[PDB]
Amino acid sequence: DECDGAIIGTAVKGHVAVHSDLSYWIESRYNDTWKLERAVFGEVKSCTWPETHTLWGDDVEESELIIPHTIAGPKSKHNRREGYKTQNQGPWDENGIVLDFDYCPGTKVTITEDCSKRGPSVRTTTDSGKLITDWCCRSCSLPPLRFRTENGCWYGMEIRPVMHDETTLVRSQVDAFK
Amino acid sequence: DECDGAIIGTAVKGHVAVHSDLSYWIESRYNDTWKLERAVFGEVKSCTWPETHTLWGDDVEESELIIPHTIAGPKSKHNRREGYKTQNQGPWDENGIVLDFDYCPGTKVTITEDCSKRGPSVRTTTDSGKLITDWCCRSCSLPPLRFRTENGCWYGMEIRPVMHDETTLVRSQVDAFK
Repeated sequence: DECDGAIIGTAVKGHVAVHSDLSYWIESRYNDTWKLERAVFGEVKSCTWPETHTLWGDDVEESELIIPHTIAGPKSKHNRREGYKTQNQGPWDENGIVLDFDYCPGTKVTITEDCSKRGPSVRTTTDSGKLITDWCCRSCSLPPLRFRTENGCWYGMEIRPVMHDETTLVRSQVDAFK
Repeated sequence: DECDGAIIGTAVKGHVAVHSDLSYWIESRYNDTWKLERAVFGEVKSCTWPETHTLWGDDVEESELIIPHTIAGPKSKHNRREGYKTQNQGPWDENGIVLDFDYCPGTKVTITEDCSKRGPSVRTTTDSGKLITDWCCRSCSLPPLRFRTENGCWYGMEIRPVMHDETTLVRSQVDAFK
């Protein structure tokens, strides 16, 4: 069950590339390497993005694909960022999501092996609304992988909160690999 | 110069409607009335949304159209919210914008005629990064018209900041009617 290809536009012109359809707009850009810049989502859908409308699809590790292939993430090397594996436990259950690489307001991220492994995405505001200001990751690149939803700012799976008192965490309840 | 219609999908099914193309996803919804809910933008473009792909286009005041018609805002009564006129001075010069109706984090809006008229959109963080916490509007509906861009949270033209000390304001430098 491929996503319908009649309604897909994919283009690269020099050093910007877009994979787009009626709900997704996925931009990658070349600085020194090619990398995923930002992605905008009307609504998340479960289908497979057709190879006919996929740039740079030779020899693709699906684990490297930031937007999971099960939710119409293109099976493209444009869909990558150094230091991040597929974000299957992002906050995908929301609507109107933006994915980019930038700090959540008020937060700070440190690259250090004194950090827990990948988990579900965590929102930057506690269950009662307090800001979690410090974050870490084992080997993720900066600036950090960011999701914005209507209700909050969330980090990629790699990036874990740093807490020193008892805190309730809001975490993505969904998995794109079910 | 109409936007290309080959690449447009517009549908309404019961009480949800979407106007969509390769960069825009515009959702309206019926609760008691029909109103614009949210809109997601890969990139802003200057063209006219064709009537062939426009619901509820009989007898339309272009001043009521939240997304200006000059930037491919559909000329549709779905593209409306009570208490708001067209947002021609929104922060349209950014990329990956989301428009919805919700409070900017940490802010509060009061409906009162002790308030200045419509102006350019104002970001909620001052030029040096301080949060402007209080806002007002003459006759706008709540929850308030919100833009989110990469860099900040912005309010609709109707909604003005409330300040009691000297402050530098970041304001949209663009006009969709040039």
